[PDB]
Amino acid sequence: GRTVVVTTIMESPYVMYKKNHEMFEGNDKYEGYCVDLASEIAKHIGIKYKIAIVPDGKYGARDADTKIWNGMVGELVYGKAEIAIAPLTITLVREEVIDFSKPFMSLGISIMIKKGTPIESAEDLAKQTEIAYGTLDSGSTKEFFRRSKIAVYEKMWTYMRSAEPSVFTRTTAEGVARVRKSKGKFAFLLESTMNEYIEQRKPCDTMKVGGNLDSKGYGVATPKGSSLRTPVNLAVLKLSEAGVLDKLKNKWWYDGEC
Amino acid sequence: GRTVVVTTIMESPYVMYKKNHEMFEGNDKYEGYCVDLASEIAKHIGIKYKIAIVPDGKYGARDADTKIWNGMVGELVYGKAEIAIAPLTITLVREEVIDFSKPFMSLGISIMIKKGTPIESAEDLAKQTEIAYGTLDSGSTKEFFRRSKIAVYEKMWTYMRSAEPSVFTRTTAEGVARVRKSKGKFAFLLESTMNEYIEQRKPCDTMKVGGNLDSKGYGVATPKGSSLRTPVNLAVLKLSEAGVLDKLKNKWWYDKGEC
Ligand SMILES: Cc1onc(O)c1C[C@H](N)C(=O)O
Ligand SMILES: Cc1onc(O)c1C[C@H](N)C(=O)O
Repeated sequence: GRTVVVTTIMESPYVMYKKNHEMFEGNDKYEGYCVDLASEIAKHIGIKYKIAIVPDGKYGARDADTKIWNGMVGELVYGKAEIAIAPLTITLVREEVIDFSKPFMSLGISIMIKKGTPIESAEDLAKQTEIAYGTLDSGSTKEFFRRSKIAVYEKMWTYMRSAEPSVFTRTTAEGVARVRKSKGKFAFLLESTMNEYIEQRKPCDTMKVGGNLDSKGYGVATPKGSSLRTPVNLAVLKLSEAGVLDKLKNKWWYDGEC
Repeated sequence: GRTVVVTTIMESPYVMYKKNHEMFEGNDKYEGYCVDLASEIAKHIGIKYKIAIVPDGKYGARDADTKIWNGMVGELVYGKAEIAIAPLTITLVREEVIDFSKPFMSLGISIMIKKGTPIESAEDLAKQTEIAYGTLDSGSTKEFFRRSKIAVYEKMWTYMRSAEPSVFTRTTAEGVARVRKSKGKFAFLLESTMNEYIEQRKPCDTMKVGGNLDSKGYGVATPKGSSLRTPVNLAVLKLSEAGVLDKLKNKWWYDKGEC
């Protein structure tokens, strides 16, 4: 049939450029967990597809002033893509406007610090003001803190909401770079999958501290009314039960540069 | 509105009889994680309901001979209930015949042994014949071994399917009893949630060994075409993000240090 448009995002090790990607066309320019997942799903449900990187580089939330959805979620809602295959977190606010498959990977919000930083936990962050901390803007992590009725997270939100200059970044890379270049005066709140990948690679100057703040999952997303909803959901469960999801995780998170 | 029939199963600490249960009527006879979850869901989607314990006491599988679904799955498929709220595992074969909400709890298949048993892993079980081992009948754990293409689990399946006496069990309670009564000559394959709960309570003679064999979840189930599907799904995610599922898990699994 038609070539299905798959929206995704540049985020290591989910979607990355190959070395010498310039020598490849279309999908063959990319590699990573979600590139592999797309291939596996497409094989199961029998579709041709084209990876399209989300133009605004965002995951998906409502613009504060217009309320229009941005990022990958927006691409699905407004007709520009037919499937999102990415580290896109399954949340209520998103499930109300798009459909998610059952989860293909588990994660939680976690704390990234530069090695040496005097911080062991969220409580440690919330106590003080010397070390600044923040999250991605326009995503599930920022929403977690704004929503929370837990004392420590409420305190963290009240700080982050009003901090100057902004503690919110547009990409995870931006947050991680800030951690590395701030000499221990910045901690970044990001999902455990990313945190753990990054701490096992050069320059080996960051680490995850404490446990995860919550527990949830990533899912493959389709626009409401899509004929791909059920096929995609069953495909994810098939891959789960055949051990393929586990195999791909071990492949892309394999450790020992550090 | 109507009183919705909720199918569930007696399984501690998801669904248990209250002390002096004969002194209570209807829903008030029960307590547990899934009883609380049922109340929270009904409240968020605005329904009245009646808890009805699954008559055959099974989770649910498609009978090989008759091709008829049993357990809670069957109750939904054949119109005997409208929602299943229980530690029912989300699987491909079940998803083909009923709908599941996003997961409310994570788990994996695990190994239960009697303390002292010389077993530390699935591989240990497989390369050995002295100690027997099996699973529940009529659920996801048995199907896992039946379907596995992994060497170690295939070997385990070939043994179990022909073992004598039969190693398959009716309820987790009976599996746990067989582990306790077999003085170390039986190991029981059950999900981590049950394994961990049982390990921390008297008589404190069992334990989980090794990591989980897989990673999956439980979901709330509804029959295909149900008008309750979406409200149920949104309620589970709302409860999750509100910290309520966390609160319930820590309440019902709280370790009072009996061991
Ligand atoms: C990936 C990642 O890592 N940390 C985050 O906040 C994210 C984005 C998050 N998964 C979202 O869907 O908004
Ligand atoms: C609960 C439980 O604990 N171990 C098991 O195998 C089960 C049953 C399993 N959750 C099912 O849905 O079949």
